[PDB]
Amino acid sequence: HWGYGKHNGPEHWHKDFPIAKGERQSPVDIDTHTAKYDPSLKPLSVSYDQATSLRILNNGHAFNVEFDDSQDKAVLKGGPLDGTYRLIQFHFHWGSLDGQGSEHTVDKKKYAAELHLVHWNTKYGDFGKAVQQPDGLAVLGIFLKVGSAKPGLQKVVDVLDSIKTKGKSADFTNFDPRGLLPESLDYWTYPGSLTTPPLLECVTWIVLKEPISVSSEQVLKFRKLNFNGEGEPEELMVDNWRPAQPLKNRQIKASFK
Ligand SMILES: NS(=O)(=O)c1c(F)c(F)c(S(=O)(=O)CCO)c(N[C@H]2CCc3ccccc32)c1F
Ligand SMILES: [Zn+2]
Repeated sequence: HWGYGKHNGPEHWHKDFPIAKGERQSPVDIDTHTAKYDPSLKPLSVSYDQATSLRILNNGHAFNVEFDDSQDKAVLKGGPLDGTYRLIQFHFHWGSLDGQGSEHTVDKKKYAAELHLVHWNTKYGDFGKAVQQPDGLAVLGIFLKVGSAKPGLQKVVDVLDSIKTKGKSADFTNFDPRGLLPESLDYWTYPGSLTTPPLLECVTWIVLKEPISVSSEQVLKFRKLNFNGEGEPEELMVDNWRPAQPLKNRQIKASFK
């Protein structure tokens, strides 16, 4: 039932998914002054050179760029992590207006969008098993601001008209997710959850400090997507973000400053 509206948006999710009110929900506001610098946090190791993009899909909430996760080809490690985590997909959350769209906030600042690169811990063998574990996933979150175009994003932007509506897919090979990363890998980290139902508390969040820049034209193409399926009334895919949730008993750690 769930989605992003008055009637079925984030404030309703708890009725189907009670953990929505749990102890380690995401996203959160990142209070930069109160984040704890941890000298012992390692640099993040992002090894995406063998990544094998396969397909891009409109799942009716967002669009997902999928990877072959049947071998260690695109992996995240280091940082605050203790194992190796394989990239399964990325997606974005974005707004109706440039002034909103991110899930995490930084000193209450909203960004225009937020990229989630989703990885699962190889010690659990597959994504479905990993989501049942408290250290099953590592999600790398990257903020988007509007300004100069991100040229590594354009291949995603240009395919979107082929996946306008829920359930559409398109071959999407040879997409290189290194083109979506900012210069710095400095990050904040905390234990949290998936930000969409089922809201499972299985995620080590790693949120990069440095946003990427995308153009107004790029984010405008995200907003032409539709949450409905073909042959239904148009509902633009905008404002597909969950607001910040209570931090409760958590400390956000910083790799820097
Ligand atoms: N926004 S988020 O970063 O916290 C995030 C989620 F919120 C979320 F719910 C899921 S899910 O359980 O797999 C959805 C399956 O039904 C994923 N995981 C991925 C991998 C599989 C998949 C399929 C569809 C949509 C997202 C995901 C997720 F990355
Ligand atoms: Zn997400």
